[PDB]
Amino acid sequence: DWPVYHRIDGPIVMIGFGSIGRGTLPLIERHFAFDRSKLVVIDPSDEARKLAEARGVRFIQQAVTRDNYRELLVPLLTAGPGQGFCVNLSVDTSSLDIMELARENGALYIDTVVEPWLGFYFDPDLKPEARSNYALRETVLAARRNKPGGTTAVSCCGANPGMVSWFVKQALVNLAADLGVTGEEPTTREEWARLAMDLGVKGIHIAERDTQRASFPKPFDVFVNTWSVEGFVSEGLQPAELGWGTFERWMPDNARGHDSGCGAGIYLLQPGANTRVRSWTPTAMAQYGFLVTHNESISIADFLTVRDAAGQAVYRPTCHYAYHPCNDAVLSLHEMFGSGKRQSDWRILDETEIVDGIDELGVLLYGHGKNAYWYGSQLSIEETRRIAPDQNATGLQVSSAVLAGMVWALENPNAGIVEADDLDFRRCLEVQTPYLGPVVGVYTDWTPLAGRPGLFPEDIDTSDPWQFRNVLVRD
Amino acid sequence: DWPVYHRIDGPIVMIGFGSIGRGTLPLIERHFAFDRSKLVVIDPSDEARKLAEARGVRFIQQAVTRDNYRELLVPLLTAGPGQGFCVNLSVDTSSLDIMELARENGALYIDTVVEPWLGFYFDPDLKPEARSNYALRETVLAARRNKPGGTTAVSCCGANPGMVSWFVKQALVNLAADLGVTGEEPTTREEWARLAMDLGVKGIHIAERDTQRASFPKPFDVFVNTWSVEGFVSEGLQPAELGWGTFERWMPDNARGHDSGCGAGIYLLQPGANTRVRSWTPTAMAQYGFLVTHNESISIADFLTVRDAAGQAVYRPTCHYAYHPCNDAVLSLHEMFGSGKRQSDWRILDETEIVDGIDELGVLLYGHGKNAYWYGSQLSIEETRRIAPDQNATGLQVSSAVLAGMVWALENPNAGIVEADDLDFRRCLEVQTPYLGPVVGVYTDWTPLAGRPGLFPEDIDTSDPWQFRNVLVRD
Ligand SMILES: NC(=O)c1ccc[n+]([C@@H]2O[C@H](COP(=O)([O-])OP(=O)(O)OC[C@H]3O[C@@H](n4cnc5c(N)ncnc54)[C@H](O)[C@@H]3O)[C@@H](O)[C@H]2O)c1
Ligand SMILES: NC(=O)c1ccc[n+]([C@@H]2O[C@H](COP(=O)([O-])OP(=O)(O)OC[C@H]3O[C@@H](n4cnc5c(N)ncnc54)[C@H](O)[C@@H]3O)[C@@H](O)[C@H]2O)c1
Repeated sequence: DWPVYHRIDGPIVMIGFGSIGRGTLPLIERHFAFDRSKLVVIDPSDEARKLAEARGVRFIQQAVTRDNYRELLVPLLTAGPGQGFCVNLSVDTSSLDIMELARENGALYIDTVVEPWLGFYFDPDLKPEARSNYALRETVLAARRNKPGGTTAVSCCGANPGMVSWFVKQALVNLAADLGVTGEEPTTREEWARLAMDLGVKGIHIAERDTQRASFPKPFDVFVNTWSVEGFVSEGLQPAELGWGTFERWMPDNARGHDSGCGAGIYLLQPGANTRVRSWTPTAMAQYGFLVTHNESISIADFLTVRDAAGQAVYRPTCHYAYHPCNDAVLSLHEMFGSGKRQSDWRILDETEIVDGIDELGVLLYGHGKNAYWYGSQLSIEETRRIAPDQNATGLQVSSAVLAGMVWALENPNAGIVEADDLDFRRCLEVQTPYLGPVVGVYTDWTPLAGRPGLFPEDIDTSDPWQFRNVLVRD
Repeated sequence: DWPVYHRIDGPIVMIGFGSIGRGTLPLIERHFAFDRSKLVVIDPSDEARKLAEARGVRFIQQAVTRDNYRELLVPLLTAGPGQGFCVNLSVDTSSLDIMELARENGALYIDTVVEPWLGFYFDPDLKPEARSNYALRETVLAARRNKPGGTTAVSCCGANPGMVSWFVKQALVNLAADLGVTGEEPTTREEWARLAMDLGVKGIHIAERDTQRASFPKPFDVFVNTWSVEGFVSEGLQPAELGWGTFERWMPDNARGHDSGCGAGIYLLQPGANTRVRSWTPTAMAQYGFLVTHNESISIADFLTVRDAAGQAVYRPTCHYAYHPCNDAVLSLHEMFGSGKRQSDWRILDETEIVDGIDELGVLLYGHGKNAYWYGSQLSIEETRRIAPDQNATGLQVSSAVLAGMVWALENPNAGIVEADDLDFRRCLEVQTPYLGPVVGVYTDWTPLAGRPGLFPEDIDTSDPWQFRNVLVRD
C-alpha cells in the first residue's frame, strides 16, 4: 500500500481549496500520520466549502487578508501539541507575510508561488519592474538573509516552479552520463553551476505542452484552463520575464534589467501571456510557448550562476517558461487579449470533464554537445485517475510536488527558508515519481532556426541557433 | 418556388470541385435552365470525381496547368450551341490566363480569387512585393486596359472578395441617411468615392468572425478550416496587406508600398495569418483578426479613391481583412506557425460535422460621425442546411455570391473584365440575399484604443483611435 512518510505532530492548516488544494488534500491524508481533527482548510468560496464538507474535513470559510491573517493563523498554527504545517495553496494572499508568520511561530510552511496580497497585481502606481517575479522573489531572499536558519519554509514548490528544479539537476547528471563523464555527482550549488557551465548548457526552457481536452467545446466569453484561471491570468499579465544567460548577445529594445538583487533576470515591457517563444517538447515537437513569468526562470538561472573571484557572473544559463497550455486556454488567451479584458466567466476543467490528454512538463536544456535534451513528465489524465482523486494531470504534478516538499521539510525541519533548488532533488523525486507517469529524457536536433529564414527577411543569428534573438517571436 | 433567372444555352465549365464547387453546383442547377449534360466539372482529385459521378455530371479528372490549359479548355468553352460559362473555383490555376482564354473564345467567366499558376506562392526567387495580391490584381487591371470591353469576366466574386463590395455600397447609403448627408445615390465610381469622403469614412475592415464548431475536437497535426485549407494557408503566408488610407499618419518599419499600379496598397514583410489587428464584429465584440491579404483590401480602397484634377489621390480609405476564423482554424494557425511548417494533414469541416455556429461576415466602416458601423451577414449553419445542400455557412456565402455574379454576367455579358465593385450591387444582393440569413447594420462606440494604454507602455496615437498604429498588434 501507500507509504506513510512521517507523522505531523501539530495542526495542518491548508490555505486555499481550489484545484491544487483539492488535489493535495488526499495526498496529505494518504502519506502522513495525524489525527483527522488536526487538519483544517481555509477558503472563502462556497464551492470550496461544499466540497470540503463532502470530504469530511474541517473548513473555515474566510478570506485571509492583511488585516486578519495574524489573528486567524497564529492560534490555528500553534494549537499543538508540536509543530504544525501551513500548506499555502491560495491566491490573493502574501506568501512572504504568511511564511514569516509561520516561521515566527515554529510552524513549517510550503507554497507554490510568491503571491502578493490582493491589490498588487493590478496596482496602477507600480512600475512594471515592481510587478515582476524577480522582485517578489527578492523579498524572499531578503527574508532569508535577515533571518538565516530557523524553521524550514519551502518557497515555490509546485510543479513549476518546484519539480522542474529537480528535473534540471537530473537532466544535468544525465547529460554528463550520456557523454561518458563519470564520477561524483555535484553536492554544492557551486558544483551544480559548474556542471552546467562545463557541459555547455547555454539555456533552459521550462517546456510544457498540456493536451488535455474537454467533453464540451470552449464556451464564448469563458476563460478555460486546467488550473487556476485567476492565477494564470495574473502571471500572464505580469511582464514577460526570464533568467538571462551569459551567452546571449541580443535583447529586445523593451527589455530591462534590475538595479539590485541576485542579478539573474531581465523582463520585457509587455505581458508574458501575449509573448511567444519558439520551443519544443517530445509530444508537441516544435511549438510556440508563451513567455509567462515564473519564479524558477530566475531561481534556476541564479542557482546555476558561476562567479569569478571578484563576484562577477561569468556563466549563467538563460531560463524561462515556454508554455503551451491546453487548447481551450490557448483560445482563452486569444479571446482575452483580443477583447482587451477578462472574460465574464471562467472555469477550471475537472477530471470528469476531460476526455483525454497529458500534461507534458519538463526542462529543455540546450546549447550543449547534443544540442537539446528534454527531461520531464508525460503524465496522462487516465493514469492520474488511477492513482489520485479529485484532480487532473496538471493538478497531480503540482500536488505531488507539494507532497514531496512537505516530506523534505519534515525530514529537514531546521533548514530555514529554502527554494526548490535547495532541496535534495533525489529525495524529492523519489517521493514524487509515483505520481508523474512516464518520466523520460529525449534528445532532439531541432533548433529555433529550423526552416528559417522563410520567405520574409528576419533578424536571426545563424552562428548560435539558441540565441533569444532566434527564440523570441518578433514581427 | 426558387427563381430560375435565365437559361444558359452553352457549356457550363466548372474548374475545381472542392468546398465551393460542391456548394455552387446545386445553386447553378437550381437557378438556371439548361440540359444537365452541358455541365462539365474538371478536377484532378478522386474525391471530386466520386462526388461528380454521384451527381451524374460529366467529369474530367485533370489538373489544369500552364502546359495544358489551352488544349484542354478551348474545346470545352466553345462546344456550343450558345455562349458558355466558365465557373472557376479552383486552386493552383491562373485566374488571369483562364479568364483571358474564356474571353478570347467568347465564354463568360467568374472566379473568387486572382490565383496564380502552381509555383508562385512559394517561389523563392520572387520578392515579397511580387507575391502580393496587389501585384496579382494589377495583372488583371492591365489586361482590362489592354482589351477594354468585350465578353464579361467577373474577377473575385465570392463572399470576400465579392459580396463585401456590395455591403460597402449599402453601408455607405445607410450611413448617409443616418448622418443626414444629402444627395442622390451614387451611380458612378467617382460618386461612390466622393460619398465615402464626404461621410468621413477613414477606413474599413472586412470584419469576420466564424463561430462554426465541429462534433470532434481539433486533431493534433491536422489543419482544420471551414473552406480551402490550401487556399487559406497560401493567402496566410503571403505578406500582410491592406488598402492604405489617406488619413493614416504612421506605418511600421517593415511596411512597403508599390512603385507602380493603382497606388492604393501597402504590404508588410511578414505573413498575414501571423499578423493580428484589433477589430470588432457584433457577435465577437472586440476581437483579434488576422491581417490576411485579400483582393478587396485593394479593390475597395482603389474604388473609393478620390483624385484631384491632376490625378493625385486626395482621399482613400484604409481597407483590410480582420479575420477571426473558426476556433479550430485559430488553433491550426497557432500550431502551424509554432511548428514552422504545414501540418501533415488537413480537413475542411462538412455541414454534417458542424454542431453550431455562424459565419458573421461584414464590413466595418469607421472614422465617421457615428464612430463605427458594421454591416453584413450573420448566416448560421442551421439556416444554411434549411436552404442549400452540400455546404456550410462559409461556403454558402461564397456560392451564393458566385450565383449572383453569374446572374449579373448573363444580364450584362459584354461588360469586359469587372470586379465586384463594378457590378450593380442591388441586383447582386437581390439574387444573393435569400442565402445570407440575417443581414444587419450595427453601430458601436468601440475603438482600437478602448482600455488603452494599460499596464505597459504602448506606441499609440491618442489623437485618432482608428489609426493603423493603434489597430496593428505588435509581437
Ligand atoms: N508552482 C506550480 O506549479 C503551480 C501550479 C498551479 C498553481 N500554482 C499556484 O497555486 C495557487 C492555487 O492554484 P489553484 O489552481 O488551486 O487556484 P484556484 O483558482 O483553483 O483556487 C484558488 C483558491 O484560493 C481561494 N482564495 C481566494 N482568496 C483567498 C484568501 N484571501 N484566502 C484564502 N483563500 C483564498 C479561492 O477561493 C480559491 O478556492 C495559485 O496561487 C497558483 O498560482 C502553482
Ligand atoms: N472570395 C471568397 O470569398 C472565397 C471563399 C472561399 C474560397 N475562395 C477561393 O475559391 C477557391 C476554391 O476554394 P475551396 O474551398 O473550394 O477549395 P478546396 O481546397 O476545397 O478545393 C480546391 C479544388 O481545386 C482542385 N484543384 C487543385 N488543383 C487543380 C487544378 N490544377 N485544376 C483544377 N482543379 C484543381 C482540388 O483538387 C480541389 O478539389 C480557392 O482558390 C479559394 O481561395 C474564395
